[PDB]
Amino acid sequence: WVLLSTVAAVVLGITTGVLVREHSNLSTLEKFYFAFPGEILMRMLKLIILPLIISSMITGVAALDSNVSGKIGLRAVVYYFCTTLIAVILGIVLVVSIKPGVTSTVDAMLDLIRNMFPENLVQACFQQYKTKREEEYKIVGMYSDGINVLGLIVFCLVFGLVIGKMGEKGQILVDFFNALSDATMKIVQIIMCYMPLGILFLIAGKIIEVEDWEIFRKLGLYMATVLTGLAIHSIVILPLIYFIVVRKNPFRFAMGMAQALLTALMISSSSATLPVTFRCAEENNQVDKRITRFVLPVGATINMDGTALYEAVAAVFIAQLNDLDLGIGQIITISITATSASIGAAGVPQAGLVTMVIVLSAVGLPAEDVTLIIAVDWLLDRFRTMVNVLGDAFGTGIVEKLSKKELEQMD
Amino acid sequence: WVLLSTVAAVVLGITTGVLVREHSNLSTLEKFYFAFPGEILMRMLKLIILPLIISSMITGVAALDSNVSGKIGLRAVVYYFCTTLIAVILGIVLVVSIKPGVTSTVDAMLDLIRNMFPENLVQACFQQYKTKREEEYKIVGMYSDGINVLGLIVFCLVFGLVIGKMGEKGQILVDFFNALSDATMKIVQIIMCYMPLGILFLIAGKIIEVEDWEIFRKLGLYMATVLTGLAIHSIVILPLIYFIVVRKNPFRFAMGMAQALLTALMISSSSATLPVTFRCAEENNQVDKRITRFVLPVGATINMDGTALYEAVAAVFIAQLNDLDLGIGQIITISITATSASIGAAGVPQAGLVTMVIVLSAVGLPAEDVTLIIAVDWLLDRFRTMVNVLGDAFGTGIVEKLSKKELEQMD
Amino acid sequence: WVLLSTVAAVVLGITTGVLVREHSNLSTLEKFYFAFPGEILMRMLKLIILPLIISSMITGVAALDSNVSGKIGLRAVVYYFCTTLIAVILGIVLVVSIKPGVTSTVDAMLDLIRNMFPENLVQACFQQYKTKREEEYKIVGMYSDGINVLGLIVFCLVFGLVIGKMGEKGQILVDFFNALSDATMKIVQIIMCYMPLGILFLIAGKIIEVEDWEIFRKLGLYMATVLTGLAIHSIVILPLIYFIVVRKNPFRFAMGMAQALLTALMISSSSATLPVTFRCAEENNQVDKRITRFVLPVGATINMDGTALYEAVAAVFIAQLNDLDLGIGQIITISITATSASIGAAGVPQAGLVTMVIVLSAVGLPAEDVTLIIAVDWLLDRFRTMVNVLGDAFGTGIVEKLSKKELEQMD
Repeated sequence: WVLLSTVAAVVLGITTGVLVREHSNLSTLEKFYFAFPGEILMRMLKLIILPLIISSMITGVAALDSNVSGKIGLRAVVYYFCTTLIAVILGIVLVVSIKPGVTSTVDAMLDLIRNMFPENLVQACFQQYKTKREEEYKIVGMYSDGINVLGLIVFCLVFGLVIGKMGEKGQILVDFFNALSDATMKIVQIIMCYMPLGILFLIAGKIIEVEDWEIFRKLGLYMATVLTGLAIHSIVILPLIYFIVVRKNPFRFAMGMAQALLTALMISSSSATLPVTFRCAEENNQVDKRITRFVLPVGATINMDGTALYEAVAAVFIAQLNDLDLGIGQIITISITATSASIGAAGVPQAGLVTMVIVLSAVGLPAEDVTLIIAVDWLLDRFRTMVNVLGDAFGTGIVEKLSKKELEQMD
Repeated sequence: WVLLSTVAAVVLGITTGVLVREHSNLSTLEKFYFAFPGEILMRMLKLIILPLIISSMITGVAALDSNVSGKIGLRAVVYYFCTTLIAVILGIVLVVSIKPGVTSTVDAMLDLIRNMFPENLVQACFQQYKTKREEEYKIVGMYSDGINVLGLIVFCLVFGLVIGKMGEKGQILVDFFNALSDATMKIVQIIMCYMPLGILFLIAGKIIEVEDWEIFRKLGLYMATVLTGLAIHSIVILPLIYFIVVRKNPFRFAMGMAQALLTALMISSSSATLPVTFRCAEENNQVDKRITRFVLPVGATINMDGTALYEAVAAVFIAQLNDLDLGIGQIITISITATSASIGAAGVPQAGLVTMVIVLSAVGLPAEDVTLIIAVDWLLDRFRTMVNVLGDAFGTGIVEKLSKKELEQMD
Repeated sequence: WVLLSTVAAVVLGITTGVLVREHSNLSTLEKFYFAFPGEILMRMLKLIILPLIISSMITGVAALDSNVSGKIGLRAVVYYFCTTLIAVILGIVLVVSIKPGVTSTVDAMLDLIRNMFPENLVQACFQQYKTKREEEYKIVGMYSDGINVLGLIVFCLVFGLVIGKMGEKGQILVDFFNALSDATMKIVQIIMCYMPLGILFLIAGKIIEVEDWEIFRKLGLYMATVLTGLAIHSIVILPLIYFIVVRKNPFRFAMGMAQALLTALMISSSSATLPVTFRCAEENNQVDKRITRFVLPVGATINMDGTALYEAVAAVFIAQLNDLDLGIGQIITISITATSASIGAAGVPQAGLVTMVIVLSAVGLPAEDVTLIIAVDWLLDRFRTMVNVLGDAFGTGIVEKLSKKELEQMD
């Protein structure tokens, strides 16, 4: 339904945007009031990212302290983090080399570490430390505005780790933030019911302001960057990581998953294709049932390889749409926030847009340009879910070869 | 006791204010140090409105999710909201037409909706978005200071609704905020024990600074606006709402409540007159015992019709005392905050002053002028409680006629 | 271990600081990057003082509501507060008269009370009210930056008192903040494992910038102020307070504790010397076993007389190192924050440095000068623990004479 009511928001936002621009004449003021229902959506999204980051980081890290089954549980979590970090790095490199959207460096890397450890937890919810080399030179910090996403991710990772080790003493803190993450995931679902009304007026506000045909050549080159990144990650990278640790011809392993990949296109949900990819791994690729019963359940909500690469591409595409280049201190902030968005969205396909707003707010990019991401998101969301279950599929074969001593011992 | 120790604070603040002004000569500096124990009270009141709004909204809305008994529970809650909204609108119209205290408009209505959905939850506790049309014109927001009461009311209404539907999963969040609202209601009682000392020095600071006899003609016209509003609401409005839905001569229904209205004057508590207005509805007006056992218990702490009208009049009277006119974007902010002050004070007659500070802080009005409200509050508090139980009395007759099919089915 | 790895941080910070200054030449920029691992430690310390103050005040005050055993429980708590307030006053007077580190007043005392009751709880976490007499004069407040430690101590004392009286209703709030104080005490232990790396680069940053031999004459006069204060408090004050209430020759009582004082030097922990000072009070000074089983357990984590005097001296020594004099409104802020640091560190010897940062942040002093406190802290920490157990030892003799009717009644 939500795909059908977002495609309807884009089509009726384009039809409104061309029957208003060609049949009327608005000033700079009426074009601001026309895009007002989308401005309300853009601050309903920013409203919810502060309890979403806090609750999902504390609960997701404290859940991983309880889900790790010794060495099989640790090798699957380690594998999910490297492939996500490789898909983000592949997404960063591809969008910087191609550059769709176009036409000191040591004080930016030290501002990265100063923002991971803020001087106050309450100011981290709305302010960021920025430093400035000036005057044989001095260095001055300012504490500019915008939510410090790195300071809240690092604190809630350390806080969520501590409560997991406390056990009985901290069970009221685990239970508090579990109910807090279930509550804000239901508010995110309320905002996503308003979202087709907001995307309609915010797409139509963009169609009024264009005079060129160059914004659509940039959106076509943005889709050809995500689809290039999803093709390099699924054919060149993820078969190679299989072949480094399992010398067993990774393309025969991928053809054995062919029934699970095609149903990842029709349903377009990585968690709703679980009972097909469970049997399609064991009946065909002869993987152990003990590894499959852990890797595929925790992997369908943690291993998001296609989503991480797409968010990395889309945030730098917005930062090239608005004429910036981000340096390097903002590129690492993309690469941490897009990687930690696996935990920061607690296994929900609804939160694909709001994790986009977390990545854009971690740098300071305009969140109103996310409608150009949403207007072509329905085309690419099918192919992200195919890569999200392929990294889960290749994880059952990789963790099994690494844990061959745990399968002669568990019997 | 608390009425006797507030009337003593006003009389000993007037006696101090005329033995200091006529027998001494203070500068602008000693008149500021003289009103210092009242300045401490004015920031002890503002200190507590942030955990009071948050905890009472989350618990009051999550309680209404559990108290609604199908259609009888929904018709009583719907009736309590319309009469409160009518008494506020009647209070706004009367204080604007009479004007006691005297002698763009589209960017103010859109600032109302921008403040209902703030961009950050932590900045909503101390900052408000204001917009500015400038330059063929542009529009700039600024995020000025002062607590965003609408953003916290709307979020905690949506948050309190979500936890009520979660049930077992969110029971730790219901239990957390229940204990948080019981804790801050005990801190409000501690501040109200300091309040006679603070009102003494803050009344006496006003008596020093007057040179006219015009501030008392404005306070007399303020009491003649509340008492006019309580007379129109109890004779013209609330009998008419009975006659629209129950064609049964509403003044005979009101004479049947005459024993409950007179004991609402002596005790001056709408919750402490319950066991008299229970029997006086059934023994006289022949109302069903099944409707009375729900409408009157939840109505004595929710249906506050005389309090809502009085707060609406008093906040615009302060906004006419200090020379303003509020436009229309601040008048709707009165009409939401005074209406939601039924839930925002969890059934306590102590919190009549602090809900006044919530309404004055929702706009940005000076909270130090609440002593002119307090100095005549003991005269009018008797008549507010009579209207607060008359809307409860008329609610048993209205909900019974609307729910005639639920009384042939429940047997 | 932690003493051995901090003495190693000071020695290797002095050896680095003299092989860099004499063998190289840095600009103003490379001297800032050299002290960068210590700058990260200085904002990891400030990060944790906000959940440490809040959780330890709410839990420590709500624990004292449950630990008081009538009159024996009240006399021990009252005795712990006066001796701590006397040792702070003795520390303030000695550092002002000697002045190691060298070479309106009514608007500062009213700013003290305005900051105890802030206008907002969220702004109290990062802002402080300061007032300004200007223009026959007016008075203007500004709300400058820096965390309001007095507003959070006073609120969490009133909040922690209310939850203790609520009992069953507020048991979820006691259980929430107990787990929150156990969680942030484990994060403080993580920061103290980074602390030898941070102190190394922050000591070495000071050795580069000196050209004189005058900073070491000030550090020697700072140790001769703490050791003078610990000698006056343990020989002149605490024997006198014994002799006022117990006419039993206080030096014979102190010689009876000689086995407990010497093991307070070797172990250097006031809580780890409990099973020696239990028997050494009863076997020698013939104190009752009913008073000893309460006074010494709650006193080893509350009665910190040597720590309170040392923090009072060290904060004014930093405020004389950086050329200030603090007036009197900042001296009372030292005397409240150093006194309440008994509750604000929940019985942990790790938190001696972070309570130093709380006292320096309560005024607004530079926290980077705490390395001169740390570099000589290992010399003085042995003698603070001897005074911390001597006030506990003298407390068993004082509370017993005050409670002679409770020991003829309890049998």
